[PDB]
Amino acid sequence: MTSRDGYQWTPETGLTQGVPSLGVISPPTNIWDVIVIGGGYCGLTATRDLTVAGFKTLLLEARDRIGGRSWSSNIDGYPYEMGGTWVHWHQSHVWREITRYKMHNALSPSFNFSRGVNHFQLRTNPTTSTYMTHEAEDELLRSALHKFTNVDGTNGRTVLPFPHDMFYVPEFRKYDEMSYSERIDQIRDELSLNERSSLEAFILLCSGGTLENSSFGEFLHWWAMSGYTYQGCMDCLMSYKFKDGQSAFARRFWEEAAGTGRLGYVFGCPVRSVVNERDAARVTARDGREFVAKRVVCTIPLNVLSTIQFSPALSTERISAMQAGHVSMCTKVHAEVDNKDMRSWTGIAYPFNKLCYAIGDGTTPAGNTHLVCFGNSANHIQPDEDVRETLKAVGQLAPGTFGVKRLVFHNWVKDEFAKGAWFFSRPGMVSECLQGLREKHGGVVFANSDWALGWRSFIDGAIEEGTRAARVVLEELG
Amino acid sequence: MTSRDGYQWTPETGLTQGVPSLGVISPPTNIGPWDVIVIGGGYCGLTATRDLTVAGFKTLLLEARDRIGGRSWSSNIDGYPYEMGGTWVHWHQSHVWREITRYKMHNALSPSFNFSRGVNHFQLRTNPTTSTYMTHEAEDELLRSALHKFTNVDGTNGRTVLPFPHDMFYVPEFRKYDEMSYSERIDQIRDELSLNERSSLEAFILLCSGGTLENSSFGEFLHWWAMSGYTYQGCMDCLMSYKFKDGQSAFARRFWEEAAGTGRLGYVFGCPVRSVVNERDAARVTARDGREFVAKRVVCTIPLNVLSTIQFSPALSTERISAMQAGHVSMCTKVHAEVDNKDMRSWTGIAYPFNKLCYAIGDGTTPAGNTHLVCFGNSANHIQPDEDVRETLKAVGQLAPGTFGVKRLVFHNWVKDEFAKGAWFFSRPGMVSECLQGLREKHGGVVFANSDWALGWRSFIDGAIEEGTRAARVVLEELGT
Ligand SMILES: Cc1cc2nc3c(=O)[nH]c(=O)nc-3n(C[C@@H](O)[C@H](O)[C@H](O)COP(=O)(O)OP(=O)(O)OC[C@@H]3O[C@@H](n4cnc5c(N)ncnc54)[C@H](O)[C@H]3O)c2cc1C
Ligand SMILES: Cc1cc2nc3c(=O)[nH]c(=O)nc-3n(C[C@@H](O)[C@H](O)[C@H](O)COP(=O)(O)OP(=O)(O)OC[C@@H]3O[C@@H](n4cnc5c(N)ncnc54)[C@H](O)[C@H]3O)c2cc1C
Ligand code: PRO
Ligand code: PRO
Repeated sequence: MTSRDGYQWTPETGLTQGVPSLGVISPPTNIWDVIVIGGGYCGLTATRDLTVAGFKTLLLEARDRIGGRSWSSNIDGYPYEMGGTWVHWHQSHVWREITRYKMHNALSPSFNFSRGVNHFQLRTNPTTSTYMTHEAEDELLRSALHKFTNVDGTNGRTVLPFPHDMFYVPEFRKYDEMSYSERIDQIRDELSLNERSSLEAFILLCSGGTLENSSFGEFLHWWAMSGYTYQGCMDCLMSYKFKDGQSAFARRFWEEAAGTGRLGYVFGCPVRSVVNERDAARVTARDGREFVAKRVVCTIPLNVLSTIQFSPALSTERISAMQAGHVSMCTKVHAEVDNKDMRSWTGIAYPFNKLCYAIGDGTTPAGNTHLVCFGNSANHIQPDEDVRETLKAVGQLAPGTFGVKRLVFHNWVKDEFAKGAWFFSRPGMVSECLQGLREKHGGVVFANSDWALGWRSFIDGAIEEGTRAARVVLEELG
Repeated sequence: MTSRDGYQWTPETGLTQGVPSLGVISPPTNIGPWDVIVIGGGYCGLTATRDLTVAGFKTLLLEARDRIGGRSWSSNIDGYPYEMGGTWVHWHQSHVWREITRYKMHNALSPSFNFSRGVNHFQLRTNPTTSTYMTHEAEDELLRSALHKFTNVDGTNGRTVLPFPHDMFYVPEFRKYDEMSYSERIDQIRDELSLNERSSLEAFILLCSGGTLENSSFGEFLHWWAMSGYTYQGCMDCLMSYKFKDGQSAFARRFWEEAAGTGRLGYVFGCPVRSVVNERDAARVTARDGREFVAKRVVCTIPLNVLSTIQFSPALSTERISAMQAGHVSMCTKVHAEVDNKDMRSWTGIAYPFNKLCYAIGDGTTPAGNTHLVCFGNSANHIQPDEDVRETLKAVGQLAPGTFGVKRLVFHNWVKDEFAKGAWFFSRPGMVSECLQGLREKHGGVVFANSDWALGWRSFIDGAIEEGTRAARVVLEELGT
């Protein structure tokens, strides 16, 4: 089943739009106690919980598929992860689901240093490269991240001992209010070019933004969640993916909800408005269709919420967050390349390149190396706009070492139903707005990974929030 | 209300049996037909029961004790929760943290360690006559050093041989470590360890196993180590850092209240089971006093070390029988002491191998303003805390001789407890590789679920919840609707 989402390029086809996905639901409709808006992990979790608990639930989704900001496309026997990819057993909510759905043994490691070039390629200007062992890479990143995170003498353990409760130590607020650039400026004289370049590339990989617009405290939050170490981060952020792709995982939620007999759904159904009435809420599609339920779980992403009409009017904090928007404009490009030895390659090309961080991520059945490449707002490319330029950015990660057989990507920035990649905050945004983003709104429960407490911005945060939403609805409806 | 479980001692009152707990359920019964019977109201049974009742199943919970919680429960004594068994939790523990967050208790934790005032040192005792004192930074360094040597069997402290701890056979080299004892591993590195390194190492690993150096699986420790992030700090974070402000019984109550609130929960406490028999369309569960209960499926959460007391029909597999015969090795003695030294809030100690309590920390301050110490003993130098109060007081005092007097002791003897026969699961060499599949296996209409044979945080509160979640899933799949 082909989605409208996604792009693929090959020499023989050029650039084409729309790729297959297990996430595509057919037929698109099968038609209420609850309406759930959005079929990403947050909506899937809420819907699964609610239907299992006995509630008649209508899921309305703008796209032709489930998964939202995370979905996979199987092409020539290999799953390409268009958005959210990596998971770990230190991520409570996603791991709980993985184990309950018995997919704990269905993971693959992204890193494999068993053969090939077995090096990290650091490029700090367009004309040269520095190569080092993965051990040296580890040491370099450890050194730079130590200096970056050591605001309190314990790399964040003192100012942020309980990352689920950011104000537990009052002084954390000042780090939430700090930009990446402001922190770098404090340690600048203590960083070599190699340290600073790898550091900036890594922290911008995480934020998808710029040094000026990314919150230092939010990175400290990721760091803390991961165990306050570089290896903790690598383990949680980039180590383990589904063998069969994320869309296989999303299906499990879908199949369970569907099996209850209490699931109604409409795909290709973008909501334009949500109005609170007496004892119920009314949801209206762009095309005028109306749906009514006792409660609504709205999972529309933060960067998309300004397109919706709510009455009653949303709070001041909700509006300010929505209008400012989060900063992650990550470009994620998959390249299937003809260099077999690059399975064990990693690269940082910064700041001159429109893709700044990349890894060997797998081998396709055709025996080609799969590279996953990441770009941010500091030097941004829209991968769809000019494939020649996209290929150039890919190539410049390791000039003269490979030819590209395939590109696969989804443009999250230009996606009207995402308007950005995963949540990453501006300085001060989380401390100022998190409470407002999580607050009650009559018959509407606002739930999205964007404003979770723990693994905020992760698949895990989506599930945390969907679980909360279902709990709220169940308690309110008795 | 007062449980039959637990002990307390004060100079004024002497030793008394039975302590209060929010885990005590009154009235002890509210009673079919029954869709499911869940045997045991520990975290495994509570999770299964909550999931099942919420999913619409008429569920009967049968519990031997007068309380919920099983191997984890708290007693509030003069406003302080004493953790009788399972205590510590962390957000790197998937199943317990999921429950904590969903019940909105993520902000209801307290840190055990507080080094902001007081003696602020680690006291290492390797013989009865002297002590070595060091900073907690030096303590960290000592343990990091010793645990590095202990765990580095593969050059990466376990990451190569056990990359996926939920799948122990992923790498073939792991089985030989599961089959290795603590003593066999130490023998491979003995010449590389100072007395201080080996003493603190052996204390720490025996803290974890509750067993002996000879009967404790090295691979099982490597499993804990891996689950925790393959570092000493990961271990400390996951094993001993954060507890519930209001005690574990407050957490257990949340599961109870949700299950009860469905209107689909039947229950009987003080109802020990003697047999479970698979019949044609149902299973029959019979109590010690002869009462019979019938349901379509049974979730049996009776612990491994207690299973041999139960009569099953049909007979169990060789693997399940052999595990329940051999038994797990954790005979941990856990003793709380409310003490008169205020400065010991920031104290930690290891006294090894000469003391019957080996590992201890300052864990809190009671409302009365007294330091709370928690003390742990293993099977290499074991004490039954209820046998002789004076011997128990002696063991406590020898952790820091001449520094404090004891105002109160609080403990439960897990070893002699007929419904536990041991503390948390910890395996003999080769036991998990040989028996884990057997222990997890279907048995007609009976689902065997317990932390003792979980895949991830096996032996933890987390593992109990993992297993309870699996059990409800199996039942819902097999029964439908
Ligand atoms: C490129 C990229 C890489 C990532 N990498 C990782 C990773 O490695 N690991 C990880 O854990 N996470 C990763 N993330 C994070 C990510 O996957 C998300 O945070 C998570 O999936 C969000 O789930 P959600 O349900 O909360 O939101 P979404 O998934 O965005 O779901 C909500 C969505 O609501 C719908 N919607 C929007 N507007 C309307 C409307 N008007 N009407 C109806 N429906 C509407 C969307 O179409 C529907 O699917 C990544 C994300 C991206 C984009
Ligand atoms: C001293 C100690 C310290 C611990 N420390 C920690 C810790 O810090 N953190 C952590 O996560 N875990 C810790 N643990 C682990 C521990 O809490 C358990 O692994 C977990 O609680 C077990 O849950 P369970 O449900 O699987 O088993 P249990 O809790 O044992 O529950 C099963 C039980 O079934 C019942 N039963 C037994 N026989 C019968 C019968 N014949 N008929 C009816 N019912 C019967 C028991 O009474 C009932 O409660 C500790 C355990 C102990 C003892
Ligand atoms: O997949 C992505 O794009 C983000 C960035 C690195 C980890 N996850
Ligand atoms: O409470 C206990 O006894 C176990 C041993 C140390 C960590 N938790």
